[PDB]
Amino acid sequence: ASVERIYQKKTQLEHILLRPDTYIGSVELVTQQMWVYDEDVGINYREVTFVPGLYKIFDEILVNAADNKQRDPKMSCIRVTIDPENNLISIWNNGKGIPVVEHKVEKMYVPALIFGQLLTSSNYDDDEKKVTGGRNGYGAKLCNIFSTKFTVETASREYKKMFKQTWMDNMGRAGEMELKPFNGEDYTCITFQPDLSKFKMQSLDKDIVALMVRRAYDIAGSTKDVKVFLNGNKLPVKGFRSYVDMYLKDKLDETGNSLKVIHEQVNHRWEVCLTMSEKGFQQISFVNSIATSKGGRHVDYVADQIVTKLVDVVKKKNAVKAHQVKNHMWIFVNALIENPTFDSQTKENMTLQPKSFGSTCQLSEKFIKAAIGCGIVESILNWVKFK
Amino acid sequence: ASVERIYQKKTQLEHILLRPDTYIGSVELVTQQMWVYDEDVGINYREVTFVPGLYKIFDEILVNAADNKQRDPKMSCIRVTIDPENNLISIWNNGKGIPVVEHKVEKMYVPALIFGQLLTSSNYDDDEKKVTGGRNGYGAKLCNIFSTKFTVETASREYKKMFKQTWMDNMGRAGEMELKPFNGEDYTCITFQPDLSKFKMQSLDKDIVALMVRRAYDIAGSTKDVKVFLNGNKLPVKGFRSYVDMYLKDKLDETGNSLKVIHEQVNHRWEVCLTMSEKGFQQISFVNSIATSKGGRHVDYVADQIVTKLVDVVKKKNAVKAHQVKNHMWIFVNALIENPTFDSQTKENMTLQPKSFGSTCQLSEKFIKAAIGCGIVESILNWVK
Ligand SMILES: Nc1ncnc2c1ncn2[C@@H]1O[C@H](COP(=O)(O)OP(=O)(O)NP(=O)(O)O)[C@@H](O)[C@H]1O
Ligand SMILES: Nc1ncnc2c1ncn2[C@@H]1O[C@H](COP(=O)(O)OP(=O)(O)NP(=O)(O)O)[C@@H](O)[C@H]1O
Ligand SMILES: [Mg+2]
Ligand SMILES: [Mg+2]
Repeated sequence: ASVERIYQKKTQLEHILLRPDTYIGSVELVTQQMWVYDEDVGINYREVTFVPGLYKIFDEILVNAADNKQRDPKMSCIRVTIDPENNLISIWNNGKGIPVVEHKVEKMYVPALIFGQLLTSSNYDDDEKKVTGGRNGYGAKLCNIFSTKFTVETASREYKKMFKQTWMDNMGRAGEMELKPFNGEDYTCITFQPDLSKFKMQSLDKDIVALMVRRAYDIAGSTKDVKVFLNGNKLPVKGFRSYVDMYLKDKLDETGNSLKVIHEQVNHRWEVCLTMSEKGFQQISFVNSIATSKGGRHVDYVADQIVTKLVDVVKKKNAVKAHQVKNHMWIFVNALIENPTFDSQTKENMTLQPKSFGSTCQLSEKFIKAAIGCGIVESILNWVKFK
Repeated sequence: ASVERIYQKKTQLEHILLRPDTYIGSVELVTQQMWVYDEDVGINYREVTFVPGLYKIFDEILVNAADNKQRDPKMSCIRVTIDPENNLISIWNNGKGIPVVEHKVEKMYVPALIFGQLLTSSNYDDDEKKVTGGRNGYGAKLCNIFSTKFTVETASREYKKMFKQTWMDNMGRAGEMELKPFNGEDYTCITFQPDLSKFKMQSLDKDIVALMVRRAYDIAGSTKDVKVFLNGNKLPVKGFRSYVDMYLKDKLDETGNSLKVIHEQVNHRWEVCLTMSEKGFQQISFVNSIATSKGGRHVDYVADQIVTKLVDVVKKKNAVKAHQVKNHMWIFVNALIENPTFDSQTKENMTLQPKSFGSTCQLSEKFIKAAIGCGIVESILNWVK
C-alpha cells in the first residue's frame, strides 16, 4: 500500500534480471518445431523444448566471434566447446585481440570495460558503415549477467600483453585481473557457465545442444573464410550453398518428386536459394551472421522481386494475389547489411529499409527464369483450374 | 584511431537517442498499408508514410491513460488533443491522480520520479498479477526523451495537492515543479511537443494524424466503460463488437455477399470476432489495450482452437494442413493478460505462454459450430477433392 513499495526504481542490472525478455528473449520454456542438428542425424526439423534466453546468450558470444572477421580479415578460425556435464561453454577465435591497455577516459583496461560494463561497444559510430552484427553494446554483458561464471581471455601482440579476468554471480563480482607478457598470435576466448537457474533448467540437454550445434553450422555457412570447430571437430561446410544443401538434399515435394533448388551468389554481400514450400512461406536468413528467424526487409527485398515476376507469369495464363505466390516459396538469404536495425536486442527481425542497406540485390534473369520453372507456377495454375 | 575513440561507453539516455529502434521502433520513414481514420471516410485501409517511433511515443502515453482504468475503475474518460499547427499533443484522463508526495526512497516527488527518471514503474512487483499494459518502466520517459517539451500535470484530492512540471530538450532539463492545493476531481494530463527533428519531419502531417486517431478508436473499443474524446469530439464506439464493425462496414467478400461474422464475449477478459479473409491470415488484436500488431500467443491460443476443430471437420468428409485453414481467417481478439511479456519495448508481439495468462478462453460450442458453417470448411473441402 506504501508509495515506496508501489513506485520503484531499478538499476540497469536489476532491470535486466527482472525483465529479461526484451534483452535476451523468453526465460520460460517454449515447445515448437525448429531446425536443429542432431548427433548421427544431422540437420532436421522437429519439435524441441528449450528456453530462448539460453540459446540467445550463447548466440551473442558466437556472433561476436564472427564479427571479429570483419574487424580483422586475417582471422581464420572459431572453436566452440559445449560441455554439458560441467555446464561449460567456450568460444575462441583468432585474429586481432582486444587492446590490452588502460582506457584513458573510462579508467580501466579495455577488455574489463567492454565485457563488464553495460552500454560499451566499438559500434557506436555509424559514420563508419560496418557489416558487423554488433550494434548496441549489450550482448556480451547479457551473457555475463546470465552466467554464474564468465571468463574473458584476450591476447594482443600489438600491446604485448594478455588479459584474463573472471566475473561471477550474474556479473555481480569480478575476480582478479591477470595481465601477462605476450608475443604470439592474437586470440580471444570467452568461457562461461550459464546460470541455468535463471532459465529453470538443470543441464544443457539434448535439445538446447542440438540448437547450439546447428547455430555453429549457421556460422560456418554464413561466414566467408572462417573454419568452425565444434568440440575439436571441424564442421564440413564450404559456403552458403553447401549449408543450404544440408536442408534440401534428399527432400521431396508431396507428389513424390524431388525439390527444384535455384541458387545465385548475387554479389559478395548477397546469396540466395529458392525452392518450393508445401507449408506456406518459409525463410531461413542471416544478416551479418545473425540468424534473423523472423525475417526482415532483407528477405522481403529478395522475395518480393520473385513474387511480382511470378504473379506476372500467372496472369499471362488467365486473378492470383501475391500472398498466394509467396505461400509456395521457401527462400534462403545470406546478407551483409550496413548498420542494420532491429526492433529488439534479440535481432530476430531486421527493419532497415533497402535504400540504406549499402548494397543492392537484383536477381539475374537466369535466376528468375529458373524460378518460373521450379513448381510454384505449376501448383498455382492447378488451383485456379480447380476453382 | 585511438582506443578511446574506438571503444565508447554511453549513458542510458545517450543510448536511447543513439539507438532508438529497440526502444520506440524505427525513426526513419516507412511506407506501407495501415488501418487509419481519415477526416474524409473514416476507418479505412490505405498506404501511409510515417515514422514508427513518433507513432509509438504517442501510444505509450495513450496506453498509460488506459492503464489508469485498471488502477481506478471509477475512471470514466480519456480526452486526446492533436494540434499539428503548434506541434502539441495532450492526453487527459480522470480517475485517481498520481500521489503528490516525496518518495522516501528516491527522495523526489513521485510524479517527477516516474516521468523523469529511467526504469521507474508501479509494475515491477510481479506478485501482483495486473492486467495493465505497462511492464518496463520506460514508456513515458521515452516520450519525454523524444520531445522538445514535455509537461506532466496530475491532481490528487487524497494528497490535497496538484503537481505540474515541464521537461525540455530531450529530457535534458526540467523547469520548476509547481505545487498547488487541490480539492476537485482527480485527473492526469500529459502534454508534449514531439521533437520532429529526431524523426526528420516537418509537421504532424495527414498520415501520422490518421494513425493516431485510429489508435484513439482502438482505445475506445478495447477498454470497458471509458468514453474517448479527440479534439472535443466523442468517439462513437461502445463495446468491442461495435469497434470491429467499423472494419467490416464495407461488408462484401469477393463473391458479392455480405460478410459473415461470428462473435463471442467468452468472459470478462476475452472477446473474439471471426470472419473470412481472401488476403491470407489476418489478425487485429489487443492485450491490456496494447495494439499487438504482430500478434502473439493470445492470438494463437484463440485461432488454433478454431483451426483444429475445422481440420477435424474436413477429415470426417474425406491430408489438410493447418496453414490452409488459417489463410481464410480474419480474427479479432481483445484480451486481458496477467503480467504479459513481449519481444521488445514496442510490444507488437506478446510472447507469454497460455498457462500463465491468468484466465482461459475456451470458445463456446455455438461459436465453433457457427465457425464450421462459415464457408472456410467449404472452400477447403473442394480443394482436397
Ligand atoms: N571475440 C571478440 N573479438 C574482438 N572484440 C570483441 C569480441 N567480442 C566482443 N568484442 C568487442 O566487445 C564489444 C562489446 O561486445 P557486445 O557487448 O557484444 O556489444 P556489440 O557486439 O558491440 N553490440 P551488441 O552485441 O548488438 O549488443 C564489441 O563492440 C567488440 O568491440
Ligand atoms: N496517466 C497516468 N495515470 C496514472 N499513473 C500514470 C499515468 N501515466 C503514467 N503513470 C504512472 O507512471 C509510471 C511510469 O509510466 P511508464 O514509464 O509508461 O512505465 P510503465 O507504464 O509502468 N511500463 P512501460 O510503458 O511498459 O515502459 C507507470 O507505472 C504509472 O504508475
Ligand atoms: Mg555483440
Ligand atoms: Mg507505460
